[PDB]
Amino acid sequence: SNPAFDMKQINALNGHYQTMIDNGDLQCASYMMSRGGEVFAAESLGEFTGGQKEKQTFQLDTIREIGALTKVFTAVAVMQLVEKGLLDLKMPVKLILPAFDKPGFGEIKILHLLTHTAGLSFELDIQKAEGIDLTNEEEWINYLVSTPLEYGVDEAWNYSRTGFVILGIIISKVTGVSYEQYVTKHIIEALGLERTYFYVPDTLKEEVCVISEHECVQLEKSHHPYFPNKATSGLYSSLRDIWKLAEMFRNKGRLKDKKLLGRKTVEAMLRNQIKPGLPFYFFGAPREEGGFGLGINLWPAGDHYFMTEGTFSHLGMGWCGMFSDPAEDFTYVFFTPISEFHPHAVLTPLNIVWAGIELEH
Ligand SMILES: CC(=O)NCCSC(=O)CCC(=O)O
Repeated sequence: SNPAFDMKQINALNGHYQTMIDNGDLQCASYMMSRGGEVFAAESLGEFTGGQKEKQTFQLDTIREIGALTKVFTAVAVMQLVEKGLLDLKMPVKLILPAFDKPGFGEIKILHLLTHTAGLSFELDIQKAEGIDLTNEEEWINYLVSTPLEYGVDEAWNYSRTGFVILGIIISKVTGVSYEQYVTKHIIEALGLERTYFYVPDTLKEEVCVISEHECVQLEKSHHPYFPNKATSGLYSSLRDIWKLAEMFRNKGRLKDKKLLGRKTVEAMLRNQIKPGLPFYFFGAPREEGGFGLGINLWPAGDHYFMTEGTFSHLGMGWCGMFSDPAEDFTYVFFTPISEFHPHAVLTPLNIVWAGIELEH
């Protein structure tokens, strides 16, 4: 075995996905895994439909929205601006966005937004914004700072989509271009992603995986339905492109001749940035404590999980995910389109994949 992987776990992995597709849980599924930067196993299963067209075959290069995985693109963009000297992680947000110059918001720093410790709630409610344009940058900011904060800074890890929308606004301010234009040129094109778009062109729109009508409606829209940018969600991508992003991190910023970050910067992003003893919250409910870097998740890893300590990851509704084990030079990315979450459908295959890892040779 050149990649040193027990290929019977591939059969167990395919059968696990194929069982849920035959039971009606999943419509389709796809994955891709690599050892030492070389993909040795990749499969696509099932069919998809948005409820109108007939069923199309799910493919390995099928484009699909990655949801919260867009946050990793935003994190790279922020850390690039730090490498250039235009941003600092300890910068108070009120320095760039003077609307934050008020009690509570005045102590929110860029480090707090990257690590979900800025005290912001999960999201802004849109029913109270009647009369104001939620997708306007100037309007959305004033409505945010007119809403009370959940906690003060450094009080708890609270996953917030609002936090990364602000980062996309800060990126737009210090660069002179929009967040979408910056990420497209300095990340998407600089890394060589061939099937990654903030907005899918018309000629490729028929090859986008959609499992609901509201996914097809959003497919033809030119802006996020209620955010001034797409820094928290809204990126369409493929398995190979998500695999390239994970491999860029495992190689500490390089993908052969493509360089996105410095070696020392990625080492900072993969370090635990949360104060000890802080409580964790995801969607109001408590969560199990875990490491978290500069926009990168260091949990789950170790403990009862098979993933080695130091494995970094990030999930996204869809569902989707990328998992990279630096100790094993191993990477696993997957697409599991489903309208909600279920760990048996999303996180159980992690036990199957890592149980096949043999000693690298
Ligand atoms: C940090 C953690 O535990 N889960 C984050 C991935 S869940 C997701 O997709 C949130 C919805 C979104 O912002 O698109």
